[PDB]
Amino acid sequence: SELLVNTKSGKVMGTRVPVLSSHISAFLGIPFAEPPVGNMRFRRPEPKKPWSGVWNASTYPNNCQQYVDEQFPGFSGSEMWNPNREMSEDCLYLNIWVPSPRPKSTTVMVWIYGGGFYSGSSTLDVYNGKYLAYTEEVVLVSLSYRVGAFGFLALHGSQEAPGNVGLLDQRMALQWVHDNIQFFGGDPKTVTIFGESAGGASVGMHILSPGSRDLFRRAILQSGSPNCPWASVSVAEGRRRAVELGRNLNCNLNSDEELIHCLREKKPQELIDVEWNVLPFDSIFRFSFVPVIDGEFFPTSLESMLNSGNFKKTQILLGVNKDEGSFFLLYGAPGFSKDSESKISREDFMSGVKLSVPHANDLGLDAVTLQYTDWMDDNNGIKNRDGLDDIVGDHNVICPLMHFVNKYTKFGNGTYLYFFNHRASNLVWPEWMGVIHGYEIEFVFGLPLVKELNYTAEEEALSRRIMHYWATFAKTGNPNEPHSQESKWPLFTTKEQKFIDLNTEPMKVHQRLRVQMCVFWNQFLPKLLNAT
Amino acid sequence: SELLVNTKSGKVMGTRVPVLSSHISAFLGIPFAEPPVGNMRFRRPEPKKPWSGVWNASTYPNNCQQYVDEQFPGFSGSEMWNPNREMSEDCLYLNIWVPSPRPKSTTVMVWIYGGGFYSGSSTLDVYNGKYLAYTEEVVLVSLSYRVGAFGFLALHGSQEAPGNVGLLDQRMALQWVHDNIQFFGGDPKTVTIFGESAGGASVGMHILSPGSRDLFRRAILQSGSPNCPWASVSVAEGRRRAVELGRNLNCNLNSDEELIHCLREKKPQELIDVEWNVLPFDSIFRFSFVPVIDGEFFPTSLESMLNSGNFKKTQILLGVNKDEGSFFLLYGAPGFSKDSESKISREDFMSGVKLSVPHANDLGLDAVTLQYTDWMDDNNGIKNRDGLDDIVGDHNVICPLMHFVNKYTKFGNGTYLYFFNHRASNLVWPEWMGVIHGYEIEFVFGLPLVKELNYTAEEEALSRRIMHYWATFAKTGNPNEPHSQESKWPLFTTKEQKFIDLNTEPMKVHQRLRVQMCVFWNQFLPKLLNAT
Ligand SMILES: *[C@@H]1O[C@H](CO)[C@@H](O)[C@H](O)[C@H]1NC(C)=O
Ligand SMILES: *[C@@H]1O[C@H](CO)[C@@H](O)[C@H](O)[C@H]1NC(C)=O
Ligand SMILES: [Xe]
Ligand SMILES: [Xe]
Ligand SMILES: [Xe]
Repeated sequence: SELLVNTKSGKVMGTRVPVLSSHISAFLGIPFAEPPVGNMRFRRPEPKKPWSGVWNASTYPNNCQQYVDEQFPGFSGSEMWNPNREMSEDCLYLNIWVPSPRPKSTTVMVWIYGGGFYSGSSTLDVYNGKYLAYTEEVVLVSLSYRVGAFGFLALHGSQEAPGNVGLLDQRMALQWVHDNIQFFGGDPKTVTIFGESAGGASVGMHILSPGSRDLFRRAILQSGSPNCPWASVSVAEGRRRAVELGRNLNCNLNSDEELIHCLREKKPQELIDVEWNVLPFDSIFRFSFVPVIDGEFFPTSLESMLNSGNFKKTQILLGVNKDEGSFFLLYGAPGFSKDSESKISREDFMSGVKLSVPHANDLGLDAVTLQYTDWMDDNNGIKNRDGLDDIVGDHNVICPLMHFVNKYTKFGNGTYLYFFNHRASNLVWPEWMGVIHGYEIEFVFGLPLVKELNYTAEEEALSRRIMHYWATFAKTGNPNEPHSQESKWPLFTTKEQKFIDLNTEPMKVHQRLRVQMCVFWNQFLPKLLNAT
Repeated sequence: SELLVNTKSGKVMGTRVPVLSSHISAFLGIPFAEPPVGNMRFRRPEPKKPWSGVWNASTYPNNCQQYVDEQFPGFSGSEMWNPNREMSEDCLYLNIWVPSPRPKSTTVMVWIYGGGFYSGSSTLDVYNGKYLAYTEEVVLVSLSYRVGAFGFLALHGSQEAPGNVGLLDQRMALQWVHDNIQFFGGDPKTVTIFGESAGGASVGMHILSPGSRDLFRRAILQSGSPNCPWASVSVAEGRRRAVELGRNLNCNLNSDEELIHCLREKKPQELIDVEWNVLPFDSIFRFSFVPVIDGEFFPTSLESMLNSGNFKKTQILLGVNKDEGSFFLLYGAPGFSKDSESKISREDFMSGVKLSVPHANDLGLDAVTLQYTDWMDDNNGIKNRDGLDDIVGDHNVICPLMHFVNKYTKFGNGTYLYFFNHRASNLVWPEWMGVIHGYEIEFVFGLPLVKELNYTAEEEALSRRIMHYWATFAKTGNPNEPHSQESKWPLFTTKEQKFIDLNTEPMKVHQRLRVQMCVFWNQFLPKLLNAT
């Protein structure tokens, strides 16, 4: 049986899933770790003990315990990101889509979900790997990992809650893939990790961590980078936040042991209920429990790692979307709402800047304000809206990624960069939000190939285009087909810094993505903030 | 006789001068002060003792002692600004052009030359008042004043060299005009002061100084403003420079008396020979001996005066040229020369920024560099040249003027603003220098009306246009003719901030001149420099 697979952990039995007038095999909810429940909460993950008999891998697993978005109840735009399974601390499972007939040894793609490290699920409809697996004949894996306090609570010095354990969950899943994917027909020598936002940051973190480097071949980073301002904190900030969590739940704080024992006796939802209260500033695009620069997963600071080339040297493909910031302004900044054009006043504007750069003094806020205001028309609600959108996206996603990319390419073996700026024809979010954080994913996973989804033909072709770039890069380290008539995605180099747009129009090549603003964010503002 | 005039100082006899196929009367070299020679060097001026008999006012007077530009010997472009008479400390004279027949009581215009307070002459060909006087039927006066150490050496506390005495020379000439111009047919109630660069700054200084305010009716400021960074220094910087001058000439420095007695025994040229050595920084557009904020001529700081409205409330007309900086880059910055396109390298660029903002720390230099670099093409020699040109002009002329204008208009009774961007057809300077500091003057004084000068017809019409605006504003406080078919120069207001271009094309109205860059220079950079 195609649906029966014997692994080093035990036998698994899958299920046949139809896809695009055909079928493939799916192995859903395979365990790669022991349930991190009870006294194991906050601990590093443990490998799953092998099992006798046959593991039923015919249904999706539980999702990890997480904050749930209720901002727009019943609205597909936001609920599509919410967990679609029962939530549980027993959530360390992975899913595999395998072409039929079973390959012998083909390209493997492993997806790491995003969600600001406070959320996410491997089981979402927009992450269904069957179209990709089927259309590009790759073995498609999606992993899971602990989020929020369960995954990133950090009390540096202790071994009960060391921090970064969510990252170690990813790593453990990458290890199981390395050791077992051959039985599903995958080539563990040709494994590509890919993820979006916190997932793309994660990908870059595995590139940096000496401990993950060997578990994969190449990497794809979508709208995220390891050095994003929201993706990590110091060991000292991590512990302040942990203690403050303890304070919100009336814990004994005399010591780490006391604190930790208190938090392990709380129900998951009690933790989640107070999670947002531990942020140090009134801010947007900032998350409570995130990776920590601990001197182990991350031996030194990221900048130090990037500058010295202390990282995996291989090929990467990566890029951003045109309106990365709009999601966060809608949810948190004044003046923005779902059902209006969200034309923004000067007052709201400057209040948005303060929220967007919570760590800056007044001079720096000023600097930001100056760079993004048109002083010939400073009261234009639309210009104000759009400038804040660029601020949030530039500072939190694009410019950190551009810095990663330039730093990386100096030592890497190949970089491919893109800019995704297609506004999908069937978007349910308002037009002012433009090309939103996360809305390239449905194209990467081939949803427009599905008729009832209502995409145009141009959109299906775009999807097919993007899938073949990703899968081809995964297989060979280059998104381009050598013997192809189609236009060439050029290599990003130090010198020329070329990139492509991704949309339904003919490929256009550009250079130095957002270089004017990223010099501000990556060089000037940090210098200002240190000198002041 | 039309050429004979009895004043309160004594009788004067003029001369008939031909102008544009006609003739007018000229009274040249009339004394308004005692020769500030000997023990009077550096002192406040003294009114000229009246004389018996008839003063021969048929020839131009001596020019004041000044640095002479030899950078391009024999080149008309620079020598046209050099003194064209014998230099002398006995130089406090004024010149008057009077329509024929002698008016009864008409509009009076008084010209104050520029030259960075280290130089200038009332007798230059580009300052010949006969065309203006003749074409607009105004009584045209040009004054003179001490420059360099002779006029602005400042040892605050002493009465031998108090500083600002060059300004007091201007004031004394304005007093004589007030008291005597009626005899030449002028209306001392309707006197307009006008000047360019240090002359325009001077004009604005007389608007501020409670002591000059009453001596004139309205003001015209060309390419200059009282608050320019180069136009004044503190009493403490003034004295440092004076002492350093003393140091360069081996003076006794035990006290002001010693220092001053030493400097009065030196020949003029010995002072001039070391003048440039006392600047505090390697800089461009910075002058050694300038007005001092002394708490008398200027009761408080200028900003304080402008903010509180402590100034003459009347009408003003003022404006700038498109390439104010090029002159100073040519003479002082690396990469620039007279006979090349002066395409500028990144190295030269950043060395130009340092020279242009000598008082900034590295963070501020950075800020400047960022605002004026195109980071998509940072090695473009032409973009680099042009950005440095804008830097020098923005920081030293336009943005200080825009700040003056906005501050002034809040309390004044009428503002008219312009932007002069005509490159004269017969310019002898290279094209990269564009529309240069000082090259609006020849249009204001009507030189294009003179056939042998080689201007086009469009240029003559432009000139005629500009003269009639200036003279009409002088007469009524508005450059526009009420009953006129021609298009209207709109009033500058706080709200709308409108201005006009001045060139051979049809009038176009704009708003908020260089507002993007002047917010940087007038608000952000000063805040940065104080916080750092
Ligand atoms: C990648 O590595 C191979 C083998 O070392 C090398 O020959 C090739 O030029 C490199 N490619 C890039 C883009 O650096
Ligand atoms: C100038 O002053 C007059 C008289 O006070 C006033 O009526 C007029 O409105 C003022 N003009 C401007 C432009 O303020
Ligand atoms: Xe994409
Ligand atoms: Xe800036
Ligand atoms: Xe002008």
